[PDB]
Amino acid sequence: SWEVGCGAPVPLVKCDENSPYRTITGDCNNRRSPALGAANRALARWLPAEYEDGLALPFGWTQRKTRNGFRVPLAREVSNKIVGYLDEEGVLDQNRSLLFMQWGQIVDHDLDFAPETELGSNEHSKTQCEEYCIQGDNCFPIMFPKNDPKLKTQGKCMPFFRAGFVCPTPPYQSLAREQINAVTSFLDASLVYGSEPSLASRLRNLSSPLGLMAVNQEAWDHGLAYLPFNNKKPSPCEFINTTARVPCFLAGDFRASEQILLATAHTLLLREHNRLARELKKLNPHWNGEKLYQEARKILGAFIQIITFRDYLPIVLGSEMQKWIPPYQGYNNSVDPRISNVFTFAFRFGHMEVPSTVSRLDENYQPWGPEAELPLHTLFFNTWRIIKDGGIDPLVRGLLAKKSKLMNQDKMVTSELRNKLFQPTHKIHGFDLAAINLQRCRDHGMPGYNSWRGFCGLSQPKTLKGLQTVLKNKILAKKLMDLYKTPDNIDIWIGGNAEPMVERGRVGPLLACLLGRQFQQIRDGDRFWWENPGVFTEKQRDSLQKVSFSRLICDNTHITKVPLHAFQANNYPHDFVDCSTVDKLDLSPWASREN
Ligand code: HEM
Ligand SMILES: *[C@@H]1O[C@H](CO)[C@@H](O)[C@H](O)[C@H]1NC(C)=O
Ligand SMILES: *[C@@H]1O[C@H](CO)[C@@H](O)[C@H](O)[C@H]1NC(C)=O
Ligand SMILES: *[C@@H]1O[C@H](CO)[C@@H](O)[C@H](O)[C@H]1NC(C)=O
Ligand SMILES: *[C@@H]1O[C@H](CO)[C@@H](O)[C@H](O)[C@H]1NC(C)=O
Ligand SMILES: [Ca+2]
Ligand SMILES: [K+]
Ligand code: NA
Ligand SMILES: [Zn+2]
Repeated sequence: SWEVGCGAPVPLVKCDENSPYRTITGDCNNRRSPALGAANRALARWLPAEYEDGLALPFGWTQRKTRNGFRVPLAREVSNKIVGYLDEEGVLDQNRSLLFMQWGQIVDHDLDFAPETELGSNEHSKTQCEEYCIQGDNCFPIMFPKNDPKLKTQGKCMPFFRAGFVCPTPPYQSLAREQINAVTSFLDASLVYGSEPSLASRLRNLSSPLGLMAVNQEAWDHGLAYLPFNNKKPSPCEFINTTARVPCFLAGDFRASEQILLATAHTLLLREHNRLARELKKLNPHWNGEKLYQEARKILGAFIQIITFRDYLPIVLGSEMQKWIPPYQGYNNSVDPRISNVFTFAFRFGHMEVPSTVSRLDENYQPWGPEAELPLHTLFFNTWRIIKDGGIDPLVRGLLAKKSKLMNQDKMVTSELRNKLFQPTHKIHGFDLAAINLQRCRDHGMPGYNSWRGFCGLSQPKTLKGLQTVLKNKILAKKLMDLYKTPDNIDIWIGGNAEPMVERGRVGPLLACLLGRQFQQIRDGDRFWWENPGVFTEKQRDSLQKVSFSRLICDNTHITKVPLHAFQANNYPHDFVDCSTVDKLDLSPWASREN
């Protein structure tokens, strides 16, 4: 009995099936299978779930149960031994801007979101978790190892809740636990517009028939727009500075205010849509609000698609790009468009690219005022620094002129993320992304490094010397063997990220294959892919080939000087050019006449 008969929490629609627009939910994209790619279903399983007890208990849950005859090291112990470092000197990517980093997280937020088990919407179960570090039900807390400096400062654990899983009420049969993807698997600017119909509506401007997105009515950035405020309380964005009392933004994606450079990007995108909608009203003043909304949403979609595949992926994948994503050959409805559970871990390589500080720059790209450079940790759930301290332009110049942190085998994830992450529920700049990422791998039934190495047709090291040969790093392989005893057991997040980077890319071989395959499928199985004939006209497509991120900024800021290639490393003024020399989106080909 093969079962496609579980996935409770979803909106149940009938498919127009001849509409020229994507659904919000991702439904109806695959006609033969309407729900493939849709939000609020299981992640795809590229390999079966590996659970302590075959069903649902993560490896590391039962302090007695081995993985392959070895105990699994504490998540915080792996973090401490291997992923931490002290010296931020020489850590920075010499040929990737902070924009490289920042686009990573935007693409990721469009593709996949695996929400923490709610249950508690005001709860004593969050008390039993945080204050009493009691493992049970959805509380799967990250216990501090011995010697841990947080032992003395915070308590015995970081609280951690398990990911949401399909059928909060299964089908009563007997299957492994499968995590939900709450966003649309397609690259469709869901993170701007929503993946759930009702939010997608609340985001829109329905007071006018101009198909705009809703903008803030209390604050402006020198005429340009801010996102509406998430008026839901209590606000983690109010909590980090109760004097300021500036809430988090409301976006197509829950996570839009997690950090100020993410909030900025979400601001840029919403602006381009209102701009797209406005230019489309001039050309076609007879178009209704819906047509306007959908036609811009359709362009904004292709924009993300173009930038991801043309500018970003080749510089992540390097020499492996062509091997995994050859020249497109048209919509293949036999291709699974769904994001894999393993992918949602493969893409977290972005965490080794976030640096320790963010900078605001003046119009000369010099330090904007006295507090120009800030530690990253001050900027989680920080909306007040935009709204009450310079707008988004000073942060955007930082995106162009500053660099991403390079992944380093000795310097993996900066202390701003490893020791001082803020979480929206909790009250302390005191959490560990690296430790969470590893707790999450086990939460989600991830098979091990050698499983995935094997899945990618790569050699699977079993000994010290083997692993030393794969990582080209005697010490790093040693620390791993001492923690995990067998490469077999190495959790996939540290596994893949521990590999040295392929020629001309910023991930190693196993990551390049996991990411390469996924992006290949997000393209080929997308009936609304921009290069898919009939989706756009041949001319609209000639038009779209000319978009850049440089332009998006030029049209949606008061920034005048930008680089051509916004993703490589750019120094001012040598690498900057006036906006007037940057190609525009010619919207002439979207003019629709009844004569
Ligand atoms: C704060 C955080 C960031 C920067 C300051 C940051 C950055 C990235 C980049 C650059 C990514 C990709 C290139 C990326 C991907 C994914 N992240 Fe991550 N990220 C920050 C904070 C978080 C937090 C918090 C989480 C949740 C961790 C948890 O398990 O609860 C997080 C996750 C992810 C993620 C998984 C998405 C999913 O499908 O659930 C990425 C693919 N990031 N981040
Ligand atoms: C930076 O990388 C880009 C990627 O396209 C490449 O073309 C450029 O030559 C590189 N510049 C360097 C290493 O300075
Ligand atoms: C909606 O559009 C109108 C007309 O363009 C504008 O004046 C108004 O402020 C908008 N409302 C919101 C909440 O964006
Ligand atoms: C809070 O915001 C005010 C201005 O609103 C600022 O002067 C002060 O430094 C901020 N406090 C913190 C804790 O960041
Ligand atoms: C489409 O995908 C299927 C299933 O993976 C594959 O076997 C087939 O060759 C593809 N068809 C074409 C014409 O590319
Ligand atoms: Ca999406
Ligand atoms: K998987
Ligand atoms: Na995220
Ligand atoms: Zn201005």
